[PDB]
Amino acid sequence: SLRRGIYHIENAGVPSAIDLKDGSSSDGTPIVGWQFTPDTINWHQLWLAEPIPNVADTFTLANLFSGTYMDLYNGSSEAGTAVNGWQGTAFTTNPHQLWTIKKSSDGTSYKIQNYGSKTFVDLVNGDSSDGAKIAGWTGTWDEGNPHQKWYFNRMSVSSAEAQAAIARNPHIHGTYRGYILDGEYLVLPNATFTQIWKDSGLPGSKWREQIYDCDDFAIAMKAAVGKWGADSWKANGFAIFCGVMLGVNKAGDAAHAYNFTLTKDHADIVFFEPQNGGYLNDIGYDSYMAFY
Amino acid sequence: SLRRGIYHIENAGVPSAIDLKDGSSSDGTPIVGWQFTPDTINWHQLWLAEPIPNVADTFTLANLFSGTYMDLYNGSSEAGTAVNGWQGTAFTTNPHQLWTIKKSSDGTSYKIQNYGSKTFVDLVNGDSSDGAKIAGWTGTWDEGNPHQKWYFNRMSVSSAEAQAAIARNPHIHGTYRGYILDGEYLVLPNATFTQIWKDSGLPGSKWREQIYDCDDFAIAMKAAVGKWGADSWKANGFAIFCGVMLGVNKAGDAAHAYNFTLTKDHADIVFFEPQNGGYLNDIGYDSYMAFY
Ligand SMILES: C[C@@H]1O[C@@H](O[C@@H]2[C@@H](O[C@H]3O[C@H](CO)[C@H](O)[C@H](O)[C@H]3O)[C@@H](O)[C@@H](CO)O[C@@H]2O)[C@@H](O)[C@H](O)[C@@H]1O
Ligand SMILES: C[C@@H]1O[C@@H](O[C@@H]2[C@@H](O[C@H]3O[C@H](CO)[C@H](O)[C@H](O)[C@H]3O)[C@@H](O)[C@@H](CO)O[C@@H]2O)[C@@H](O)[C@H](O)[C@@H]1O
Ligand SMILES: C[C@@H]1O[C@@H](O[C@@H]2[C@@H](O[C@H]3O[C@H](CO)[C@H](O)[C@H](O)[C@H]3O)[C@@H](O)[C@@H](CO)O[C@@H]2O)[C@@H](O)[C@H](O)[C@@H]1O
Ligand SMILES: C[C@@H]1O[C@@H](O[C@@H]2[C@@H](O[C@H]3O[C@H](CO)[C@H](O)[C@H](O)[C@H]3O)[C@@H](O)[C@@H](CO)O[C@@H]2O)[C@@H](O)[C@H](O)[C@@H]1O
Ligand SMILES: C[C@@H]1O[C@@H](O[C@@H]2[C@@H](O[C@H]3O[C@H](CO)[C@H](O)[C@H](O)[C@H]3O)[C@@H](O)[C@@H](CO)O[C@H]2O)[C@@H](O)[C@H](O)[C@@H]1O
Ligand SMILES: C[C@@H]1O[C@@H](O[C@@H]2[C@@H](O[C@H]3O[C@H](CO)[C@H](O)[C@H](O)[C@H]3O)[C@@H](O)[C@@H](CO)O[C@H]2O)[C@@H](O)[C@H](O)[C@@H]1O
Ligand SMILES: *[C@@H](C(=O)O)[C@H](O)C(=O)N[C@@H](CC(C)C)C(=O)NCCCCNC(N)=[NH2+]
Ligand SMILES: *[C@@H](C(=O)O)[C@H](O)C(=O)N[C@@H](CC(C)C)C(=O)NCCCCNC(N)=[NH2+]
Ligand SMILES: [Ca+2]
Ligand SMILES: [Ca+2]
Ligand SMILES: [Ca+2]
Ligand SMILES: [Ca+2]
Ligand SMILES: [Ca+2]
Ligand SMILES: [Ca+2]
Ligand code: NA
Ligand code: NA
Repeated sequence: SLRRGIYHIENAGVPSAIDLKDGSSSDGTPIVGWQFTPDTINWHQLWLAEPIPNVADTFTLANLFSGTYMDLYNGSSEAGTAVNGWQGTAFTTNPHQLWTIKKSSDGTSYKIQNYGSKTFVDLVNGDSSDGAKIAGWTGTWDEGNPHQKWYFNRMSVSSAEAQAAIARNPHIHGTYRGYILDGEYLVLPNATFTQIWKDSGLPGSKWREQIYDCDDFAIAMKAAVGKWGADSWKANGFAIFCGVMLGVNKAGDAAHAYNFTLTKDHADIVFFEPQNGGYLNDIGYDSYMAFY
Repeated sequence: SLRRGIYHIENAGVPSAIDLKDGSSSDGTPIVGWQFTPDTINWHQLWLAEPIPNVADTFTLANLFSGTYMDLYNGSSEAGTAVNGWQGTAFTTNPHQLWTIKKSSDGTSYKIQNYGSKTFVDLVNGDSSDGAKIAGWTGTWDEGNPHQKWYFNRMSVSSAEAQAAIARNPHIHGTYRGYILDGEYLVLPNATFTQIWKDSGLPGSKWREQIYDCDDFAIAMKAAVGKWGADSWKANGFAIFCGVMLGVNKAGDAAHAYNFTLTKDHADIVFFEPQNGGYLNDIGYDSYMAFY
């Protein structure tokens, strides 16, 4: 079954993502196909899938930027029915906003079925142009039609997935303890992680003994990413990934505070030095504590 | 022996503190007696005592605001010699800036002797008016003269002292682990702690599930206090006290993130709720983790 999380949803036949037009929170804003740039935040194209309790394989889909919900207009089962953003809530009983999402007959892409209409999210005519209509349409679970197939490319990790990534790192001290703060995390491309660092004022901050030293840079980076998350997204129910670590060197005679992020594949961590913006597979310290 | 730390230094005969006039970093700025307000940050009246290695009871005294050093002008042993702020470093060999500080014959106040001249810091004539001259003067270690006696009222804690304060709290979980970031900490009056919170923007921040929830408020408060410390003080070698805690309720079914500070007596901690500015002796959670 599809996991709770944040997805970039890409048509299987042409490289168009599901896009809430202009990111607008107005009710009735069209959801359209649109091109995308890999390894970026695609600002209007991220969707938080919230599973519904006791309704197998069925979800709301909140646009991360607008906080509004994928909605089949008036629930109609007519082919060509509008799919728009619309105000709602994560666990609504409104069928217009409830979507049964299960694997297609290719085993990798998914179909997206409205729970009330039983019709499917369809890139009309397989049109690849920017702004192409997405509609509800008649269909079947098993058929090959690529207009109705969608790759759910996962952009978040659970806390357990983050924990796993840490656990297979080679630079973890024997005394390590991790402290988990949230449940579901948007993983940032390094280009975005870097941007937040640049915009934080940290690049200009001078190292000063105790009063503005490693711990202060690492905590300030984590607070900057937290502030960015809230200021940037209107949906709730997830956090932004940015860890702090405390580590000790191999000799046991120096310790350091720094940050960490995750690889593009979500399988491994990467250290970040908030005093200079560098990313390192080996920062020269084994982590004895992390919070994230 | 006097401990490394930050002191407000108050004459024993009249309630005048040792004040670097206007907080000025100019070389030759006079150090004067001046009235003070208890339970405030007295901005021009805080002094960081750095012990010198292998020189018993002898220190530099850096003004916390200016980062300049108490200096006996040209080292003269003449009575009436100026005592001024002057550029220097924490472990200088310049005797003009080195001060042997030991208890007076009352056992509670201290005398402050220049290491090169062997003369003593003296509030001339015991003058209580704002701006009264402080000079080097002839004297003895044992005599009663209040012009040369000074109470060193300690405004910082060591990390070990902070640890002790935590350890005697009644609201510490059996699994608690603390992570110590710095060595010496300025303890803020709650009036100042509050000010930093108000100025941080946190009072206006809305609680939002995961994206701006308890952990984000607590971390943002700690980062605000860190930023305030660096922006406010020019001396190095100390930090500002502001902890983060993670805690669990008595039933074991709810957890929360918050901050903590220390009492005026430095003996106990006080919890702070960064979502509303409240101070509480009991926040309803036992801490299982802290960093500070
Ligand atoms: C059958 C109809 O269902 C609800 O109205 C839906 C709309 O529902 C959503 O928006 C309205 C405001 O327009 C409201 O906030 C509601 O809680 C939310 O779920 C929406 O799905 C539109 C477009 O497809 O269709 C309906 O107008 C409900 O509010 C109505 O009273 C009525 O029961
Ligand atoms: C090229 C074309 O592709 C398929 O038709 C799709 C449509 O497919 C869906 O709707 C049709 C009815 O119009 C039918 O219910 C089918 O099972 C269902 O998948 C639909 O995707 C539209 C809009 O994008 O485009 C095409 O018309 C195929 O069934 C046609 O025979 C034909 O090969
Ligand atoms: C004997 C004299 O000692 C030093 O000069 C001191 C001053 O020392 C402090 O300030 C100077 C700059 O004015 C410099 O930065 C130095 O490192 C610092 O310790 C100061 O104590 C004044 C006032 O009492 O007296 C002397 O001018 C040294 O720089 C001189 O070359 C010379 O050795
Ligand atoms: C009222 C006055 O108090 C004392 O004299 C202080 C001075 O005391 C210090 O300097 C004198 C020499 O002038 C002497 O060396 C003494 O041992 C030493 O403490 C000094 O504090 C000045 C400036 O503030 O004020 C007074 O003159 C006392 O010795 C006097 O006899 C007299 O009672
Ligand atoms: C916020 C905004 O994002 C970008 O424009 C979006 C646009 O973004 C997608 O399409 C562009 C090309 O038009 C690129 O492929 C991006 O990588 C995609 O993410 C769409 O989402 C449309 C329709 O909703 O809205 C635009 O605002 C970017 O071009 C803007 O400069 C800006 O950063
Ligand atoms: C930064 C500045 O601090 C205060 O003025 C200082 C002054 O502060 C002391 O004396 C005042 C009365 O003049 C109060 O008792 C304070 O509680 C003391 O800390 C002195 O340090 C003088 C001489 O260096 O400089 C002034 O700037 C305050 O009155 C100002 O408004 C301001 O906040
Ligand atoms: C880091 C820097 O600015 O380079 C700065 O030296 C610092 O604070 N170092 C601390 C450790 C960090 C907070 C992790 C430090 O060296 N502390 C002394 C020992 C305590 C940490 N080590 C262990 N294992 N407890
Ligand atoms: C706190 C709030 O905004 O009220 C928010 O619920 C939160 O993040 N709670 C977390 C705990 C904090 C990070 C301390 C939470 O409840 N986590 C679930 C359990 C993990 C924490 N408990 C223990 N002991 N590990
Ligand atoms: Ca057909
Ligand atoms: Ca949380
Ligand atoms: Ca620090
Ligand atoms: Ca005398
Ligand atoms: Ca430190
Ligand atoms: Ca959070
Ligand atoms: Na730097
Ligand atoms: Na509030």
